[PDB]
Amino acid sequence: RDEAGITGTWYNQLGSTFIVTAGADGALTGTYESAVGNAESRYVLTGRYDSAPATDGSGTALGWTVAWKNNYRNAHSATTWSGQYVGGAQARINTQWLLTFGTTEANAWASTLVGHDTFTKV
Amino acid sequence: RDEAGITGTWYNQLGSTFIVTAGADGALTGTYESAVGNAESRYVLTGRYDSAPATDGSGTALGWTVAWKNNYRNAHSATTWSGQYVGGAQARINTQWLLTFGTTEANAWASTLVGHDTFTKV
Amino acid sequence: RDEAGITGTWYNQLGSTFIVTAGADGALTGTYESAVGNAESRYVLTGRYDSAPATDGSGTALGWTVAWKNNYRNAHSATTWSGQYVGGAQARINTQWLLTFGTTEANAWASTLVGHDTFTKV
Amino acid sequence: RDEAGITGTWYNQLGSTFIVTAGADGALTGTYESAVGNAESRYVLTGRYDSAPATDGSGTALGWTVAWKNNYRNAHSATTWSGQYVGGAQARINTQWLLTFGTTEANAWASTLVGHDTFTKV
Repeated sequence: RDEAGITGTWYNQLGSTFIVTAGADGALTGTYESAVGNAESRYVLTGRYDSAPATDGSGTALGWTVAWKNNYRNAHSATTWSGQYVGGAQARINTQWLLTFGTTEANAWASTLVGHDTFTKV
Repeated sequence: RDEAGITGTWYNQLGSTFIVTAGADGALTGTYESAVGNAESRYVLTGRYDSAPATDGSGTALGWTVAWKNNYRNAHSATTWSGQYVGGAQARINTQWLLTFGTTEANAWASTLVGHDTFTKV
Repeated sequence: RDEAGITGTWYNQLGSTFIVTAGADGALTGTYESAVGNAESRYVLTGRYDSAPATDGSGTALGWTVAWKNNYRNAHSATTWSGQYVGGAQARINTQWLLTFGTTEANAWASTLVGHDTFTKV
Repeated sequence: RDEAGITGTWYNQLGSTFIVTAGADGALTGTYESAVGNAESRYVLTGRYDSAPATDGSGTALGWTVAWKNNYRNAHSATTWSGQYVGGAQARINTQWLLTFGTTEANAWASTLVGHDTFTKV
């Protein structure tokens, strides 16, 4: 239902770029490029979305993951975003995210950052 | 590096079952079956992991997503887990998760649950 | 240091109102009135802030809690906000929050909502 | 209702110590000593709890904050815990927490850690 609405290039408030294709079957595949952190260039992402969302004005739930390893750098971390796609003139993906770093067991208390990203098509 | 350690069947403290294959390239693919919530049977999951983790005793960062739609039910929601794989006699995936429900804009404040799951091989 | 900057009336993006006094000693006391949810009128809040923050342009860490019981209603829940005060012409408190509901042990997986609020003086 | 159950000394899985008094009116006051992180000795805490919880076996919602400044150290951070008290032979406070560090605006994306603590009386 939102396959066409989701597919494409999105940008967040940090200036990061998310390029995604939504599959008819609920798949999300693409690339992510972060404007911040221990990252450079594009990184693979994968995820899932609700391909048959409610028809009552609700958003479409979705999520995706990036492991922060590519040919340039390995940040020994992974971020997951969970959120919803809200269609309309000013389409948005509103997300919250969890960034986990690989740690030793003694530091595991301090292993996960939490934040929020809002993506637009502009 | 942890491709063999991750691949297989894992169980969390709720009695949910995660069946995953880790790809050499950082992919995670599989199925999830929740012991709780608006769910039945298996659901597709996808995700990513750090395929070249630090060699200093750190865990391996990873994450994955499930959209809660399959042939039996559609919960109009998606969960992402972010965490790390810790190998050894008692291997564990320690995760935190974010479950987003599709909502209207007025209810979007209340759209995301947060929790934590710990997965073992037993 | 930010005692005067914090003290006063703040409003978030939902239209909620936070009225706080910051003590020289790091205390926060006041009242919260939510524009949404199972709430009416004002509720007690308490919290803490860093009364000697870094002088390098960093924000001032702070947090506070509301238990959602007052003389009108009891929502059997509590929210904590964690964030930072950023002073300047357009002062802001940027927060993330965790709302826990009282649950049975079987439902405890689904006991905590996560979100984010941004408070301004206007 | 749980004023007597909450009041006292609690310990988490890291070996941290939380000493709290619960007031009839919903207040929590006390001290926290962390076994980990940029902390030493005791730090003031304050918080709130549901003083009239549901009678159907549900837990009692509660939260509290610590700003990580005392006479020994100032970590320019604050943690909030949100959770519930579950009474009975093996009483527990099950919490999730948000730790915010003071940051510059450029680093604010990376300002908040998320975790979970479970407190017992032993």
